[PDB]
Amino acid sequence: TQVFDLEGYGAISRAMGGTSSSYYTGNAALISNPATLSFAPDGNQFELGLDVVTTDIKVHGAEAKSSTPYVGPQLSYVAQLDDWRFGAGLFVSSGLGTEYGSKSFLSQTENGIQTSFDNSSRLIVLRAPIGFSYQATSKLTFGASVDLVWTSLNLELLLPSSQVGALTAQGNLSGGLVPSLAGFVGTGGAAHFSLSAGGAVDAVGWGGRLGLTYKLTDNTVLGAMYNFKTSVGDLEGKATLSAISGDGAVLPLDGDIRVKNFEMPASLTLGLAHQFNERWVVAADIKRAYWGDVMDSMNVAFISQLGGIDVALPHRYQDITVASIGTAYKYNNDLTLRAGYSYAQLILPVIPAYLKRHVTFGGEYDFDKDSRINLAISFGLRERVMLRQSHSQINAVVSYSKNF
Ligand SMILES: CCCCCCCCOCCOCCOCCOCCO
Ligand SMILES: CCCCCCCCOCCOCCOCCOCCO
Ligand SMILES: CCCCCCCCOCCOCCOCCOCCO
Ligand SMILES: CCCCCCCCOCCOCCOCCOCCO
Repeated sequence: TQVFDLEGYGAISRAMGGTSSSYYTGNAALISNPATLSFAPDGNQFELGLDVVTTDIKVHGAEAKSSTPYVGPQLSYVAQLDDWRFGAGLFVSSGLGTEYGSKSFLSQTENGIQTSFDNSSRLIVLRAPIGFSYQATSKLTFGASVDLVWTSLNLELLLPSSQVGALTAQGNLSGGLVPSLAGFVGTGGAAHFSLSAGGAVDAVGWGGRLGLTYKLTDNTVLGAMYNFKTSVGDLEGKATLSAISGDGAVLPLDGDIRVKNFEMPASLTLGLAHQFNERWVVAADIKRAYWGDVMDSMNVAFISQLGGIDVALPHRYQDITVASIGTAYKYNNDLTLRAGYSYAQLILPVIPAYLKRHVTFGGEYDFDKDSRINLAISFGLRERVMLRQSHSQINAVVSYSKNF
């Protein structure tokens, strides 16, 4: 998910700054760099995880806070069969999460009138890969995976007269419902979208992933994996447009939205992992999320009986280059403590921008040598993005790999 595109997935990878390319990082490697999967301890792994995110947004004097938690699964298994590793897992996760609720100015119709409309968002994505890793020459490990993605979303966005007009001017907002709803909303209104068998407003695309590894030294590994842009489908499902008059009179139309071109771009990451001491470990990858390679427009069509409304949004997103280092010491044949960091390189309270800086802590507590527990937590370092607004996330994951 991450509401634009970044790096770092997995219980042990999150802890190491989202490094992943060259080394082992559990079954998440299925959605990271399947080649890496080869390094797995002989046998058949079987992890269970609990990924967790939460954002604290503070938009503005006019305070509007975010919180007023979605926890996702991680059933995965990676069987072995000489030189050949085979895995398949489900990987649920949030990333987009806000709940300003109905009380703040985001709920203030033009003319600062308090509507009782909610302002919230939640994008959930469940990746589900099926791939493999292969040992070709105790130096070359190839691996790839093809996953079924299932995106779901629910919004509670409110737009004041102003920006609805702004959307018109820009040549973004077309419709038919517009003419007619104009003059009822007027320079003092606000429109409001609400998505909640009930469609749910979800989609079902496909994802691709292939990567390699090369033991350059016996203390240096080189890695790379290409990530095909996921082919999500169209987000479809019941929704409710509510023209709100310049004084609070609500006109609710019920129809069905269709979000088109929700892009999750491709990415090529390159990294290494050195171990200049049979205890202390270090990792480092450079990621490239190819956003500039997205030229079409995200289209939000809404259809009711009385008519429709549509918003076009062209992409215009340049490339994102993520650099990230990792590390991991072994307190002993029990504890393993890791810690990494990763620097990455339209105020809209309901969809906060990805953060660039990140600090990550974590460790691993083995207790069987056939069972293990990984624990990671990543800090989204605060950025200050008229409407001043700022936020900072806290991601925490925990997986228990019962080496069968
Ligand atoms: C965008 C998420 C998909 C959910 C559909 C809701 C569609 C509603 O409109 C989103 C448009 O937001 C843009 C802001 O308002 C325009 C302000 O003027 C800015 C000029 O760049
Ligand atoms: C997105 C919600 C739809 C509700 C539309 C009400 C917003 C309309 O505009 C208010 C600004 O007034 C000026 C617009 O021009 C008059 C009619 O609209 C025609 C545009 O093709
Ligand atoms: C050779 C042994 C490993 C020693 C540490 C490796 C550290 C290597 O470099 C990592 C570079 O990436 C992180 C830098 O901070 C981000 C700066 O902006 C750069 C553009 O991507
Ligand atoms: C034997 C080692 C002990 C390590 C335990 C790690 C588990 C401890 O907590 C980590 C932080 O908790 C994360 C999320 O909050 C709990 C929510 O409920 C989740 C399942 O529905």
